[PDB]
Amino acid sequence: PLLAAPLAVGDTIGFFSSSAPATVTAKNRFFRGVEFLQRKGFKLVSGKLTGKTDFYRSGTIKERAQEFNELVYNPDITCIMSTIGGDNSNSLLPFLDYDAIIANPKIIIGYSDTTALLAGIYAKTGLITFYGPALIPSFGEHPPLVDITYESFIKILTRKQSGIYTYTLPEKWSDESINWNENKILRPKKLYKNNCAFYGSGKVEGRVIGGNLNTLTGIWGSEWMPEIRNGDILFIEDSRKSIATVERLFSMLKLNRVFDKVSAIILGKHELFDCAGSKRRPYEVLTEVLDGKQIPVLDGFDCSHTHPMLTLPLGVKLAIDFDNKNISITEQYLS
Amino acid sequence: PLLAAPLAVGDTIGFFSSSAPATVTAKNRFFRGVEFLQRKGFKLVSGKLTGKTDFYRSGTIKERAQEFNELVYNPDITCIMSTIGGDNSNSLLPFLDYDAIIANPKIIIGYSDTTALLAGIYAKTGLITFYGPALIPSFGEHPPLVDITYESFIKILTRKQSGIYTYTLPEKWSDESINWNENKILRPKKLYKNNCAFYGSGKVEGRVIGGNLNTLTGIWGSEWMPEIRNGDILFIEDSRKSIATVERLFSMLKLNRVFDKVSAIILGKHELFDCAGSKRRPYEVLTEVLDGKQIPVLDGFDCSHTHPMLTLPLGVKLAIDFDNKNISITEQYLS
Ligand SMILES: Nc1ncnc2c1ncn2[C@@H]1O[C@H](COS(=O)(=O)NC(=O)[C@@H](N)CCC(=O)O)[C@@H](O)[C@H]1O
Ligand SMILES: Nc1ncnc2c1ncn2[C@@H]1O[C@H](COS(=O)(=O)NC(=O)[C@@H](N)CCC(=O)O)[C@@H](O)[C@H]1O
Repeated sequence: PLLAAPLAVGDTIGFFSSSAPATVTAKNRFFRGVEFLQRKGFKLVSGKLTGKTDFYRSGTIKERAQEFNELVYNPDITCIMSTIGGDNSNSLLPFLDYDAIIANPKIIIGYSDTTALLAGIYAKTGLITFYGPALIPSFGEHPPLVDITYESFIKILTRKQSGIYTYTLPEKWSDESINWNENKILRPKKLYKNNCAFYGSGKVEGRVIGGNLNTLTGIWGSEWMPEIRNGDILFIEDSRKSIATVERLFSMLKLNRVFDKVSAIILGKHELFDCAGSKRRPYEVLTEVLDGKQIPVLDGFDCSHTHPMLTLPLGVKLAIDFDNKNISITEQYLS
Repeated sequence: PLLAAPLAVGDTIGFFSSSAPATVTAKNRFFRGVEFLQRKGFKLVSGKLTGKTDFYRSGTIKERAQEFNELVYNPDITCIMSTIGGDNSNSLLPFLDYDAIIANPKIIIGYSDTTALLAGIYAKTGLITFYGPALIPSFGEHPPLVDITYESFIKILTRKQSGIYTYTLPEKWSDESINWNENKILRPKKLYKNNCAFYGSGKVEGRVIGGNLNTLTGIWGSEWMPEIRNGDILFIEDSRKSIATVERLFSMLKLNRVFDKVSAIILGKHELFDCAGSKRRPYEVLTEVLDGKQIPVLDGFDCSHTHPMLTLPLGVKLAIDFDNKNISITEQYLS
C-alpha cells in the first residue's frame, strides 16, 4: 500500500470542512480544539472554508473539493484532519486531485461522514488513511476524555514502525450528548466501565476495511467503494441510530455477500443507540441477520463517535485475539 | 416481462406488514383503510402479522418473509398490498419465495420502504410491480384526497391493455402532517395547487426504474438491486429528509454513473422537505450534483408520500412529453 510520512511533534496539521460548517456552528468547541493541539506544539493551517456557511454545509461541492485539494498541495502539511463530519463528503469524490494525493502522500484522518473520503481515497490511490480524531468533536472534548483520545492519536501516528502494535483499552468511556459548545461543562459526563466484548475464539488476522456504515451507503456500488475481499476484517460503526436503521444497514451488508467474505467484524461503540424499548443491542440484531453464519465479533471497539476515541489505520492487517481479548496492528501503516 | 392478471372489483386483496407494525400503532387509520376498500367491494385477507408488535417491527425477519410468502401461496389473492413501510423490508429479501412469485404472478403494490421488495422481486423474477397505495397511509387517508388516490389505483389496475395510458394530474395536493390516526377531524388538510414542472424539451421514452431513493441504499450493490441500463427513466422519491440527506443520495447516484445512463429523471413530490433555511428545492440540489449534465426532469410527480398518490408500474416503458407536459405508460404492464 501507499504510505504517508509519520507524524512528529511540531508538525503542521491542515484542517478542512467537507460537510457541516462547524467552525461556525460549534465555534467555541472549535477554538478549544485548536488551542488543545497548539499547546501540544502543532502548527495549524486553516482550510479556506473555515468560518464560512452555506446553510447545512461549508460551501458548494466544488468549493469543498478545492479546500481539501489545497491542503494536499501544501508541502508543509504532514496531516490533513477533518474539522467535523455531516452528510455530504461523498459529493467531493469526483473532484479530488488523486494524482496529487499519490505524489504527495499525507496522513488523512477523520471519521463519521468523512468515511466517504477515507474509503474513496484508499479505493483510488491505495493510501492508508486513518479512522480517528476530527478537530472539533474529538479535540474540542473537555477533559478527562480528550487526553485519552490524544494519547492514542500521538502513539499511533508517531511510534516507530517496528513489531506489532497492541491497543490499550480505555478504562472509561461516554456517549452523552452534553458539554458540546460552551466554555464550561454543564456537569461531568457519565463514565461507563468498558464493556467491550470478544465473541469468538482464537486469532483472526486480516486487512481491515470499513468505517461509518451509514456513510458507506453514499459510495456503495461505485469505484470509490473499496472492494471487500475474502479474509477481510470488517470495521463498522454508527451513531445515534434507531434499531430499525441498524437492522437495515446490517441486512444491506448481508445482501451484498459481505458476511460470506469477512473473517471477523469489529463493531465500534454505538453512540446513543435507540433500541426502541426492545433493550436489544446491535450485536443481537447482527446475530439475527447473520442467520447462523458464524463470524467472530469484537463488539464495542473504542473507535467511533464515543469518547475517548482511538486512531485506526484502514486498509492494513489487524490481528484480533479473541482468547486474550486484544487487538493489534500487524502491518506497517506509515513510512 | 412477467405480468400479473389485472385487478377486478370484487377481487381479494391480501395485506402484509414487512416493517413497521402500524396495524397496531395506527389502528384507527388501518380500520379506515380496511373499511374504505371493503366498501368498494373488495375482500380483504389479513397477513398473519396483523395486530402483532415486535417493538419497531411487526416480527422477526423470517416471520415477515413467511407472512408475505403465505399471501403469494393463496390462490384467491390477486393483489398483495403493503400495510405501511418503515425501514426493514430489505431484511426479507433472502427469504422471499421468488419461484412461487414466478409460478403465480400477482399485483404487488406499496411504496416507501416497500421499495426494497418491489425492486428485489423485479430483479429476481422480472415481475412488473407497482409503486402505489399502501393500505394504512394511502387508503386510511380522509376524503377528498383518498378518492383521487383510489381513482388512479382502480384505473391503472383494471383498464384494458390497449393503447398508451396518459396520467391525469391531480388538481390539488397536500403533505400536511395532520389527521393521521385521530378518530375524527377538526379541519381538512391545507391544499396546494399542483406545482409539477417539466424541465426539458421533446419526448423521452424508456423503462422506468427506482422508487424510494433512501430505501434503495439498503439493497444497493446486491443481486436484488435491478441493474439500471442505458435509456432508463429514473423514478425517485423521498420523504421528510433534510437537504443534506438529499445531496448525499443524489451524489451516491452520480458516483454510481447513474446519470450517464438515464434518459430522464422523475422526482416524486418530497413530503415536508427540510431545506435547512436555504429555500432550495431538491431540483436545485440535483442540478448542482449533475454538474452540467442535460437530463430532462419531471419535478413533482404525484407518486410519493404526498396526497393524493398515483399508481405507477415499475419496469415498463413510460413516455414523458416535456413539450406537452404529460406522462404516459406505453408498455403492457398487466396480462
Ligand atoms: N449540538 C450537539 N450537541 C451534542 N453533540 C453534538 C452536537 N452536534 C454534533 N455533535 C456530536 O458531534 C459528533 C460528530 O458529528 S458528525 O461528524 O457531524 N457526525 C456525522 O458525520 C455522522 N452523524 C454522520 C453519519 C450518520 O450518523 O448518518 C457526533 O457524535 C455528535 O454527537
Ligand atoms: N405519527 C404520524 N403522524 C403523521 N404522519 C405519519 C405518522 N406516522 C407515519 N406517518 C406518515 O405515514 C407515511 C408512510 O410511512 S412509511 O411508509 O412508514 N414511510 C417509510 O417507510 C419511509 N419514510 C421510509 C424511507 C425513508 O424515508 O427513509 C409517511 O408519509 C408519514 O408522514
